[PDB]
Amino acid sequence: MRLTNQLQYLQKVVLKDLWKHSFSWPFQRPVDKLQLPDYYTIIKNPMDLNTIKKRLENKYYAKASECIEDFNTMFSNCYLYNKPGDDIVLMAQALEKLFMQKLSQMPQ
Repeated sequence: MRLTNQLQYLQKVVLKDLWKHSFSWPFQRPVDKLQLPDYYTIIKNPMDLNTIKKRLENKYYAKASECIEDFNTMFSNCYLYNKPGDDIVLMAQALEKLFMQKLSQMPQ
């Protein structure tokens, strides 16, 4: 179709941009007038931006590709266990477009 640089771009640029986006709150913990069904929709995804942020702070990833797998896990779980029209899905989709744009610009 260098490891420190990749991981540093993922932390300081990619994650930063998602973290600060206005739709990232369903993908963060804690969740801060939310209805209870919607609270469950958010928290039933076992991957979130917090987990990725901590792994990046604590040198958890041996490869940048392992970081990308966590991101995939997060988006994938959203799409799998919610319906295509759902708010959480459309929000995940906008974050995912931002993620893929920024990933595309990562130095190679």
